Amino acid sequence: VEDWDLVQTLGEGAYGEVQLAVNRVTEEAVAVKIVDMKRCPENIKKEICINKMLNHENVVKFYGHRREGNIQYLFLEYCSGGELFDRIEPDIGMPEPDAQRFFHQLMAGVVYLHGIGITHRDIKPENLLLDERDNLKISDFGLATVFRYNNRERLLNKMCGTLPYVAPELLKRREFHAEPVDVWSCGIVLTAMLAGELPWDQPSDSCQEYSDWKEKKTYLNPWKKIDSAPLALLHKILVENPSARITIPDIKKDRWYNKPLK
Ligand SMILES: COc1cc(-c2ccc3c(-c4nc5ccccc5[nH]4)n[nH]c3c2)ccc1O
Repeated sequence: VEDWDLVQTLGEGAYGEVQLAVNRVTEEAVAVKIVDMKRCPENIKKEICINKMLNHENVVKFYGHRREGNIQYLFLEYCSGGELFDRIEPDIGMPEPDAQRFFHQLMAGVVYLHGIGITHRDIKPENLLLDERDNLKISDFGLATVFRYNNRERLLNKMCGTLPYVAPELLKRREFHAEPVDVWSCGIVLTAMLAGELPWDQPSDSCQEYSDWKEKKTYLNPWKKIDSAPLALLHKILVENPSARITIPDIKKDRWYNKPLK
């Protein structure tokens, strides 16, 4: 019951590759991430550490790890649904009720992380997975880190993530709060699900489409495909001042978030 077969590649990233593994006797399917420390022994130990803490229905499950010399194995829940990236149709997105359900489950997963004192740092559709029942789970904690410990919040100074998803403070400030950055990225993921495109390459004032958003020109692409209710929330998430920006408990009170659709 503990010997597996590497059936197929699933995601060939930088650190290595996620492979599908089927057990020979039970037929049990698991996802194994293969990280070679020779071809980083630091940011791999943090991923394992963080994973062992995590237990939640919107987070991809961690089963254990084997060491086999330098080949590190990450035994993780497999999601047969794939990446949410592949459910976004380019230039159109997806039906609004689907977007709302995936956004609820994303919020739930993120409240949980923010609750355990951890921040993901790289929320995007490629890091969001659907299982068999089409429920969304947050995957890839390779950039994740602790921002509260012993009930003391620590500010971040490392720049990381993916540029079209990254919050503007992360470019501007030397130090910043973790949670607002996560919130911002979820709001980009929403734009993605509802329009089928990203609003900008980065939120820098040297980016036209971002300047157009601060100027409230919601008469252009991205925003004119959205719809006034979900757009009203995006107005509260994609705020340049991290302190003014809506928090999660307040996203849960939002008109579109509580509108029946699905
Ligand atoms: C929860 O922590 C992690 C999860 C993953 C991870 C990445 C990908 C998958 C997959 C997966 N299922 C797929 C189906 C189709 C295409 C690609 C897929 N990747 N299932 N489970 C995963 C788990 C990787 C690193 C982590 O630190």
